[PDB]
Amino acid sequence: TCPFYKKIPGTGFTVDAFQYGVVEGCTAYFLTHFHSDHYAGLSKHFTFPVYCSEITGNLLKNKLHVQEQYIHPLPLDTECIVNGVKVVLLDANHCPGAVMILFYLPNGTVILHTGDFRADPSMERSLLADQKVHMLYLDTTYCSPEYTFPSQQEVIRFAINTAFEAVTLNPHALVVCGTYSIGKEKVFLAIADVLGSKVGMSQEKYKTLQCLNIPEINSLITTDMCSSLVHLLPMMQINFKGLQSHLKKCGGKYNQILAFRPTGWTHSNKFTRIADVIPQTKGNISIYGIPYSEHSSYLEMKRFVQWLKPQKIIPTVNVGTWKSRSTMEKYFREWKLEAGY
Ligand SMILES: c1cnc(Oc2ccc(-c3cc[nH]n3)cc2)nc1
Ligand code: NI
Repeated sequence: TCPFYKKIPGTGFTVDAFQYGVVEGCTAYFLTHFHSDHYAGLSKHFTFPVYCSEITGNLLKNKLHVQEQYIHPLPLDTECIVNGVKVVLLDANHCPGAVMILFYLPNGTVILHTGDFRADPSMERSLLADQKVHMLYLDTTYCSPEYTFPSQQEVIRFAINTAFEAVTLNPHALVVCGTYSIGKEKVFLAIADVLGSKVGMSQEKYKTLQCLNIPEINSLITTDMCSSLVHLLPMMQINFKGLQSHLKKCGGKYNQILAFRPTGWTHSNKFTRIADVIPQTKGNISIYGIPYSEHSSYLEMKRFVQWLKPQKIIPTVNVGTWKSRSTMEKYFREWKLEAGY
């Protein structure tokens, strides 16, 4: 049963709704981005029109084997008519290929669906500036004031400086970075760039990255692990046992591992500054948890919503408990009373 918050009223459209079988009345299925909770259910046997970005379409074709005849990529920042309704895709500042969707309903209502996003002041000078938005379907992942974290730029500065120091002190150190999905590519790319190395990875992860339209990508990644001193591993392997095991496989080329786990928020954020972050260490292995987020902080979310001034907000995350729903509704009312809309 497809829930109300995945349906767009007055249209034949759903958003991120592939796990409910054939949805009654749905003539077009939109996919905001290629993360598994959102694409859940898509396969080579899907036979309805899918609307998405070019990058999401590349991943659908090559990783999930969806047939080409059902993939409808749309350019960004461009008015398009889909099944009689004007739509626009906007960059969501999430992972590669992630979009927000503006729907211009036949009755004059305007709806923004953020998908997953990290709100930024630059969005205040997109096509959103042009008209009133009545309803907002909002990524509320971190909708509580305790959820603080630094800018992406500050976190990358820390990672580059940490890696460069360690490898200049010990040229036989290996750097490892954890991954379990697309997104957060800047972490491993920025480290490899400062060290003058390509990033080594599995054939499966290499395939995924080859779909993302990153400029000059062939100069930056490889499947030849032996040529590279920055390796990507599954997030599950970023622990002392898993890293010990990996070091054994490198044939005495290295004698130290420096590893990074890019999480989102962790309550380490409440006390500590990014500058003061320290690793967990056992022998010749050190692991840094770094707060690299691709979702809005509380303050970023609040600024975006107070600028947009929507008439109604529909959360799309943390919808399952009465406590979560009541907490979010209280913040939305605070924001409205403070700003006067
Ligand atoms: C050397 C090379 N590349 C980087 O970083 C990135 C470059 C491009 C993307 C990207 C994602 C979607 N479109 N472009 C992301 C990260 N850093 C150093
Ligand atoms: Ni996501």
